[PDB]
Amino acid sequence: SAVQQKLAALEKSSTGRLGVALIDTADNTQVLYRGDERFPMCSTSKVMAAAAVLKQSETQKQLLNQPVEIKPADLVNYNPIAEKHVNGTMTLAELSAAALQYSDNTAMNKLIAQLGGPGGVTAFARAIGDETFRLDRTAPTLNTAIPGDPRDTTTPRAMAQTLRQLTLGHALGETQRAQLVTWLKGNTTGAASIRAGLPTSWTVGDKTGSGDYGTTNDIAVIWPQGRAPLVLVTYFTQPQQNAESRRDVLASAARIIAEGL
Ligand SMILES: *C(=O)[C@@H](NC(=O)/C(=N\OC(C)(C)C(=O)O)c1csc(N)n1)[C@@H]1N=C(C(=O)O)C(=C)CS1
Repeated sequence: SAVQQKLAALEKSSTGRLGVALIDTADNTQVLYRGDERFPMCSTSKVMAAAAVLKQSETQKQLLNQPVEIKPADLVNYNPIAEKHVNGTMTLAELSAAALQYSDNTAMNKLIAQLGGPGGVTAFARAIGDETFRLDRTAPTLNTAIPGDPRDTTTPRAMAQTLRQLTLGHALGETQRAQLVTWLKGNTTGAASIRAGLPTSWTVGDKTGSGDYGTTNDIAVIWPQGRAPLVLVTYFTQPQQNAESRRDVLASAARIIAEGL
């Protein structure tokens, strides 16, 4: 397709490896670029952990209101919210919001721990039919993004399908699904990524990620005007370990999609 050709041109010009999956829910068509290759998720994996905790809350009724102690040993590399509550508590709802909306890595580790470790996050993915996602490490090391390493990876196609099931489909109960969508719409870290390639009148929920190798990721549910919602995954990684982040490349991928489909 013409969109695939433009994504290939974008990838070649940008000097990296680009993975894109678009689902258009108006007609369930899919546009993929390297859609079945594995990419490091980086912090985009926080969506799966938050969703798995919401799933737990369907049977543990007010689990989201439970206080969780934040201890010094919990702090990692980037903890903009949790660092204000060390030797205190945050609820699981507060940890989920911090993880999703600020990409707080300590908050993510509390979610992972609440699920029984990275294997528990992966088990949730399997339970909703995602056979591709794998979470193998906690924060911060899940973001190393070393080429050739299959840990903490998924494919664009699998992640787009899962994000659709979580936000638009039936993987979560109605209250939980609404809560996930509210959290994603409130993300603070995505203004330069997929959102920057879309008209400002469209509504977006997204979760970013970044890591070594200039890895720059974003996954989004988009509610345009005038048409049904879209699900878009954009993953990008580069050959040099200390390559600079390219959020603008993701914005350009989103613009190609939003103009071409
Ligand atoms: C999610 O992807 C998280 N990423 C990281 O913790 C790591 N790096 O983030 C960047 C911004 C690239 C950094 O230079 O520190 C990381 C862990 S281990 C390793 N070798 N790199 C958080 N989420 C993002 C995001 O893109 O949403 C951030 C900007 C903060 S960290």
